[PDB]
Amino acid sequence: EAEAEPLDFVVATEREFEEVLAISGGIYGGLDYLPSRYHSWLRDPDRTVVLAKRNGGVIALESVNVIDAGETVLVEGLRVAPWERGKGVAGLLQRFCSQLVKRQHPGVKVARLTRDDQLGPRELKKYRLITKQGILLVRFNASALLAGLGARLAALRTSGTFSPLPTEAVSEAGGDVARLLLSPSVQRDVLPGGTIIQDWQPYRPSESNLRLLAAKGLEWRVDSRARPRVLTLCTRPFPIPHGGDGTWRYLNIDAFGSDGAQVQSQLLWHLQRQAPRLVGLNVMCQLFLEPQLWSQLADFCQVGLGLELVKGYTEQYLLEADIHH
Ligand SMILES: N[C@@H](Cc1c[nH]c[nH+]1)C(=O)O
Ligand SMILES: [Cl-]
Repeated sequence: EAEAEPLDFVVATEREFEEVLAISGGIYGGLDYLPSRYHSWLRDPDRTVVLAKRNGGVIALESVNVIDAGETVLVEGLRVAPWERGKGVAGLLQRFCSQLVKRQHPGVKVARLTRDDQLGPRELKKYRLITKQGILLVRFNASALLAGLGARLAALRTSGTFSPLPTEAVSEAGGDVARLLLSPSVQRDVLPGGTIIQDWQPYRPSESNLRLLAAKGLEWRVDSRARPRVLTLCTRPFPIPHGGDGTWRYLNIDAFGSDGAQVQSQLLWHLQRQAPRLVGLNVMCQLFLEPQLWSQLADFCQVGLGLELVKGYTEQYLLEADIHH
């Protein structure tokens, strides 16, 4: 039997927040950002959050955000209510949103997205792979980490097993971020596929996008400002639904470059910076890094820092498709 009422595509408002939550159960195994981010999305000037409704009720959501100085649309948050899946809803929503973008933003040349599910024949046919990072997901209690870290490092030092390497400060206000990310050799030799990936969101390394990043409260670290080889980027932690008790936060660290020892030392630096703010809370900490460094960093986290690995190796794919007419 056909559905009694047709699909309607509308721009999201704060009124649908509770309805959007109701369709989002179980997404990303509890690491879903949208509960914490929905209200900020509605304020973003280049973003349109589209809801698919049937008979007045929300059944799907997609966000399109124009970035890269008008040349790219980033697709985020695609979701269909569990009870509406497998019927083509996501496909219809994607088509409405692509038509909307082409209508309102003729300058947009490509669509981009990130994902971590295995790529099948279909994906490789429709999308170009710009780059990929390995994904390392660990969990810890922030207070327990802080209470034990001193003794942990001290034993690692006296054992001759690990000592933190020197790292260098990166100030956005001071202009360090721009000097690094606008350097063509950093873009070629450090950034994955020449791209900034920040909490799953890809940006071409441009002054326009640096203004967007500057507003997010990010923390950066580098091995050497004069001779950059490893650059790391920590996104401010935010609440996630995991566990259902409100105590969990998601801490995203993107690591760019090939020197595993510096990824280790910079990871430690970010943990020492961020964990004091997370006292009393539980942390899903997800590190994105060059794939050939994953095993080194997984051992460092589990053996070195006593952190608990949440899942095995997976990959973050940055995918791109041309816009067509
Ligand atoms: N395309 C996904 C990327 C992602 C974030 N977290 C997990 N996956 C989204 O925007 O929701
Ligand atoms: Cl994967």
